[PDB]
Amino acid sequence: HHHMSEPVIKSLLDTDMYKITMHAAVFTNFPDVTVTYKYTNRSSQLTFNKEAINWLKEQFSYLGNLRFTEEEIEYLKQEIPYLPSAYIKYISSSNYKLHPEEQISFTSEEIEGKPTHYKLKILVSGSWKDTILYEIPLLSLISEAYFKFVDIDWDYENQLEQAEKKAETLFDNGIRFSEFGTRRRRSLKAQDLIMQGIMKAVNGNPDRNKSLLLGTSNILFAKKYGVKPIGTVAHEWVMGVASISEDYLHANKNAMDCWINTFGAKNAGLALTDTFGTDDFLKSFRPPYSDAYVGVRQDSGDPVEYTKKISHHYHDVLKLPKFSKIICYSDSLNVEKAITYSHAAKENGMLATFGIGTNFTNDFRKKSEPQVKSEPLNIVIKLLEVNGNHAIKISDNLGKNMGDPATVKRVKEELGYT
Ligand SMILES: [Cl-]
Repeated sequence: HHHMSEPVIKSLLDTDMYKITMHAAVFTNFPDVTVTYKYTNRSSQLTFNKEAINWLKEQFSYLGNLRFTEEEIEYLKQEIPYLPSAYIKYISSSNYKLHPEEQISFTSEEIEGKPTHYKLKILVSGSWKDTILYEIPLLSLISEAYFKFVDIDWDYENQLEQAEKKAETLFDNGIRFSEFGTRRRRSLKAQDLIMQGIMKAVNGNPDRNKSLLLGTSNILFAKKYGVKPIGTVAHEWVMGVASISEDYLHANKNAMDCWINTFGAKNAGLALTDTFGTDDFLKSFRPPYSDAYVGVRQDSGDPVEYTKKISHHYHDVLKLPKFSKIICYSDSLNVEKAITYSHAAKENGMLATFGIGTNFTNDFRKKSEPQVKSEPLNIVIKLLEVNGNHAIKISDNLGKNMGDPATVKRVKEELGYT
């Protein structure tokens, strides 16, 4: 007889802070809009078994049992005080919950020519306010499933020490960074152990190191370890804003307006510039917008080239003093890259911060072959459709786009790239 598994996702705060701020933004501005997200496994030679699938089915259902506790809501009000009152009331209500049975469509398919091996098919669809939170916990669960049931050639030895060493190097180089690895963690336990390592590093020289650790994107771990939760706007914000009525020409400005009108200009945070290409973004990035945002988040393309472009914009076009604004580098970082990019930022008169994700929470060697990498699962859950319209991303890697090709072509034309 089957015994029910212990739920892995024990809190609606076991997620990235950007999910909650998006949730507040979507609730506030677009409570009616409907969306679909889609899972994609970019590592398609990595496959699933029946055991993993059955555990996933169970774990997904448990998401429907979660509620924000009193202490959790208090934590949100304290650390994210600019969340609107009405949003807090909405998530505080006894009416609030996730409905995975209605929102998640999870099937699996035996792979042609690979019997006993399966690919996952996952669509998450419904009102945007009902669907926005699933991305992170679903990814966190799928990764955990894969390393629990499919690839077990690995263990936890030296995970804390490895994270500690990374953190110590970063701190010696005066690097201001946050942990950002929730979505691709090998397991909840893996992320907890790396949090332990980072804090062990901090507490070796807290007078110096406390101010270098910005915090973690994971609100639950921020709460647990007594550090700040860290978040920015995500791509899905301007993608949704554009797709609602397919006004791409004004989407960057409309998205900033809406963000600012929701949280307040002072709480605008870092701007994500590359969604429809950084050039389009820059056309509207002047006062008051460029004064409200405290900087920009770099998420694609060549980081050094990005840094030069942004520096010229701020210092030459906008006539701001050097070191007025931040670039946050967040695309597949490791310690050596963070150091290199910190140099480029300094050279170009920019303050630098870093979000370090998968390298923290999914850096494992094989147990069988300790010199060989145990590869992470390269999975995403991406916004696909909004009110029936295609959702797309251009990025700054200009021929590496996301979404319906015809739409991407049409948009590049409308925005003057082509
Ligand atoms: Cl898959």
